[PDB]
Amino acid sequence: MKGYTVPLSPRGIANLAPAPPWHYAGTVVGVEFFTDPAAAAATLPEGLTPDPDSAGRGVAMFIDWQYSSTGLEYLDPARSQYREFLITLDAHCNGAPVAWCPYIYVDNDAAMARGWVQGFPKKLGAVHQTRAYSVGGPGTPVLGPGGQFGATASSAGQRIAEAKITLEQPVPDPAALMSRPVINLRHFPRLAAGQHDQPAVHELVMSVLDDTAVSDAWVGTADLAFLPAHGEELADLPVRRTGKGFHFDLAFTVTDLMTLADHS
Amino acid sequence: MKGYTVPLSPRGIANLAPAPPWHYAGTVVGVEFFTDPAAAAATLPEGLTPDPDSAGRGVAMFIDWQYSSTGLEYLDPARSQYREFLITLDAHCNGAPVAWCPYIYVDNDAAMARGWVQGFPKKLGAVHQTRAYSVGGPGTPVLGPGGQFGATASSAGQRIAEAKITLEQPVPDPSRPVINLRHFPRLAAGQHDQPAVHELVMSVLDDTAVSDAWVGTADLAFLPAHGEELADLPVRRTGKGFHFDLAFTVTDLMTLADHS
Amino acid sequence: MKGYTVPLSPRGIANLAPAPPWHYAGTVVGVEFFTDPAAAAATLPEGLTPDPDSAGRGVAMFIDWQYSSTGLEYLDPARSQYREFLITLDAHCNGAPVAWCPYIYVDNDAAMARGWVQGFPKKLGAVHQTRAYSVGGPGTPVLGPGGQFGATASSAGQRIAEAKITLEQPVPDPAALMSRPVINLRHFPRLAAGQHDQPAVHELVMSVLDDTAVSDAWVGTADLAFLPAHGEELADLPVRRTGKGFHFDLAFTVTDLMTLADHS
Amino acid sequence: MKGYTVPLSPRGIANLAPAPPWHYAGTVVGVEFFTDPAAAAATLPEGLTPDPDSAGRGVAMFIDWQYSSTGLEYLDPARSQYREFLITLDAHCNGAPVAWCPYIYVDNDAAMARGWVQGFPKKLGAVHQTRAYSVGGPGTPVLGPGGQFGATASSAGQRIAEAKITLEQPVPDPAALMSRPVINLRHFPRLAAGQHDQPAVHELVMSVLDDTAVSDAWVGTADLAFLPAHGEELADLPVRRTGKGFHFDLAFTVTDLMTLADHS
Ligand SMILES: *[C@H](/C=C/C=C/c1ccc([N+](=O)[O-])cc1)C(=O)O
Ligand SMILES: *[C@H](/C=C/C=C/c1ccc([N+](=O)[O-])cc1)C(=O)O
Ligand SMILES: *[C@H](/C=C/C=C/c1ccc([N+](=O)[O-])cc1)C(=O)O
Ligand SMILES: *[C@H](/C=C/C=C/c1ccc([N+](=O)[O-])cc1)C(=O)O
Ligand SMILES: [K+]
Ligand SMILES: [K+]
Ligand SMILES: [K+]
Ligand SMILES: [K+]
Repeated sequence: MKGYTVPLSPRGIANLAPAPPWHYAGTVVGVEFFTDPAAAAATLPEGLTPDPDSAGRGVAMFIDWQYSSTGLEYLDPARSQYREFLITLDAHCNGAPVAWCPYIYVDNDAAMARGWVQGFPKKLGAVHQTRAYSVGGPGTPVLGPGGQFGATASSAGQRIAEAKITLEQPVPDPAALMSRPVINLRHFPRLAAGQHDQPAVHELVMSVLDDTAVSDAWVGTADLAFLPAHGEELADLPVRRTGKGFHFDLAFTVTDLMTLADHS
Repeated sequence: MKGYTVPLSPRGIANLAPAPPWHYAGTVVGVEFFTDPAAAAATLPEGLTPDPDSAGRGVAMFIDWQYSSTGLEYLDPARSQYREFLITLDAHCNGAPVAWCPYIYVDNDAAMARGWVQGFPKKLGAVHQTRAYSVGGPGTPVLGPGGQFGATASSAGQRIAEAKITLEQPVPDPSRPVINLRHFPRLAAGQHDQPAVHELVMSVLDDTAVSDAWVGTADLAFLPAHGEELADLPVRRTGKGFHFDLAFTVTDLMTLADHS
Repeated sequence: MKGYTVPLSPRGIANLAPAPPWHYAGTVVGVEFFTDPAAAAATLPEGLTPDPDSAGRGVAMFIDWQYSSTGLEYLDPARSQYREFLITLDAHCNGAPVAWCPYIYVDNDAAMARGWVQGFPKKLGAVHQTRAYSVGGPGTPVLGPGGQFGATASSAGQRIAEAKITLEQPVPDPAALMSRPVINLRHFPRLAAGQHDQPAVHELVMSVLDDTAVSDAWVGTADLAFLPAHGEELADLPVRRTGKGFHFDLAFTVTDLMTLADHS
Repeated sequence: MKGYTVPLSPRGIANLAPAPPWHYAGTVVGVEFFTDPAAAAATLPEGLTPDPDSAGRGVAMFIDWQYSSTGLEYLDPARSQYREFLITLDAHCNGAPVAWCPYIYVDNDAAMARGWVQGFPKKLGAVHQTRAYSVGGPGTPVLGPGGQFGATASSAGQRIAEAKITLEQPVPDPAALMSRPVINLRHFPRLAAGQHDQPAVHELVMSVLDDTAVSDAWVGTADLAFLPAHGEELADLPVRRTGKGFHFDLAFTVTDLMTLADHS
């Protein structure tokens, strides 16, 4: 049998995701927000410490992704396109600023599988963001000063996040938006009786992104709210204040992943 | 009892679609195709006749739409964004070349309702098209020569159309009006064959704009499916593939013939 | 061209719904509720009167439907099965008790089309109800005393209703559950400039059901809440108090519809 | 951090699936089928061998599931109800008859996660089956002689299986329907460079079902077809002949899993 993820199969096609490289091109609506430092700290895994300078700061990102591998998979958009909502929280790893990801939602099963392999704790959700069309007109915002963009995320039919940004000026240092590495947790439990508290995989990891590119980056103001929902804990990170709003394209390739600590 | 479409309500908010103006901005992946003239003619309503020059020609379009009205509704993409697959067939209306729309599919209930009001016979479906990102890289095609775009449409979990285009040249000067049929039946016993609304209409588009248009080669197939008839217009050969942005506003509709 | 609803076609197959008869078999989770009489009155169309005895009373129903016509269409569950959430409000039509339906949600486009033809103002939604399995065990409630059933409805990814019932005893008079006729409003607007306020169809109608049958009818206690949501007005009929909860099978055939008053 | 599957969280609620017990109640439309012995053998993992008596035989199952755990989770059908399509293939393990599961599809993210933990190689799909209603009438088949039931499965908008059964008589020995234990493969790859062919988890497992129960079991005739689809390999198991069709309720609890061989 062949394949990278399940299902393994005779021809290695049925698997949810093939082996890397995984290529990504996306458009991001992002919102800087600030929650209670203690609430953010409660989500951190062992190995990460509160950020001494910006504890409580986080970033909420709504992304329209397009994925591809080595065979022009982006020509099959029914499988390759997906929409994603995640938050990261400022933290430190041994004195270095990092971005811990506690929650993330996608509308695609292949994306969910790729995320689990990376340690992104992906669940299914419905994610939407306003789109900018270059033809212009009253059906689209301008990708420039004054342009307004909305974004929402739902899980199991429940709205969990709603955001709006208003662009003001270009980002001076676009590459700096990706300065903090994302930290994740690869986790796969055991089902054998007596071992439900002894996961087979449980390791802190740092996301490794090849050939990262950011373009058409804009910054402005933002409004954001997290909403309580049954079976979710996002709203346990209350939005006390919103920072800047961001809009940019993002691209990278995934071929690697750094294990920081293997907790068995 | 305020509102434009149902549900009517005390505040006029719950309705699937409010009154026009309806604004649209979209990106189109399309394929010119040719089917059997007799098959195309079989779909034509009363009032339309076969095209004496291009009978059998049609256009398949996959569109990523964004809608808005008078209140920045595009800030609510969960309701305002939708994806659409339709075909048009060359025909004549009183000697004038037109484009008849027999089938169209969308993934949004508000778009379905707006379409019914326009005479677009919209059903629900799953529609996807490759997207071009300006950042570039291996996760996206590049708009321009050699850029490849795929598109698909499904209905009730059944794939009904698959397409791919390869762009070759830009179009410097970016023509048939779309003809639709407003149709709303009666349920009163004895009147199931006497629709309350049954009228040929011409789509009216305000402030139409097309940008960044490209043409190239194309592959297209319609697939047989239960409860669908699209594949009864088999693709005997393809013409040009094309890619462009499209914008217009809807405020009006032209009644051509009332068959009720 | 052939067909009943659009699209009309050479074979009359592609249409969203064929001509009647339309057959229905369903399982209902229902909740009697009481809202503000003035709020219920605000939703009533011209021609209906507030109920002089039970103004403000309504019924919320979550239904798992199976539809069929003359050709065993229920063998195609991808098209024929759908789930439905609606409310009715007590009202009077010329001194006779009736049930006005202001809002209804389904997860199926064919059902939406059939609804519009009937005057049910259907929109898309996600509807779910707990199901009872004869095999029993910890994965199912019992269809009998003590059985608990939950139900929810969402629209555009927003939760608009959450309900729970606990069964106590059989319904004393099952047939009486369908005593109030449902009143609807067939409505189809015009798009020609200058006529956006002059609908082509605008007529009050009474639902006509053939061969109505109820079975396995139970009654008990109930909890219900409507939730505010963007683009919805259901929560403007707040649940001030809940009445009885109901669980029953329902079946009927649709071949007819009674026009009460034509207004445009 | 609390939780069984990802996401781990402060309160242990956001996780896709909590720790077992997992309770299941479902209604199965099943079809016995026969494919090419060599095609079935091509899907078998190491440790399984062709069945010396019935190589090529399989069972296609369409199931309407309801899940619960220790807190009446079936009162939240938006999360707890899901629909499932799978096939099993007759095989042998060390001379014992077993049922290997190469492919399986569900319409719920929690179900997909639970399956991965069990070694069920679940992907997202759309699955439907005709339902029998006690009220009867033209909208439902009879759960008895002559009752006809349809079932379908799609993946990424592509139909991959269509089936129909006609019931004839009760199953003589209902408990015998679950005689072959199911064999699965727990599999979780590595993303670290150089280790994309060295999965972290890769083990043959046998499904352990507690308190298995079958009821309302019927048998009859069947028709079945697998359809080719991009990104799938189900149709590489062509249906040369269909055997009997089955309709029954099924219930069990999952608390355990038996590791047969660790191939990591
Ligand atoms: C699943 C998700 C891939 C991860 C996407 C992602 C989001 C945000 C950052 N970031 O650094 O802000 C990085 C990666 C998949 O389908 O791979
Ligand atoms: C429903 C759809 C209305 C607009 C669709 C459309 C498609 C193609 C052309 N065309 O000129 O080729 C024009 C209009 C809605 O949501 O309004
Ligand atoms: C659309 C809806 C059909 C109507 C269902 C219905 C609900 C409730 C009652 N009632 O008397 O309480 C009657 C009928 C369709 O798909 O037809
Ligand atoms: C995922 C799936 C659970 C497994 C279901 C299943 C199907 C068939 C048999 N069988 O023995 O034929 C056993 C179990 C989940 O959501 O757990
Ligand atoms: K604009
Ligand atoms: K490229
Ligand atoms: K029970
Ligand atoms: K029957």
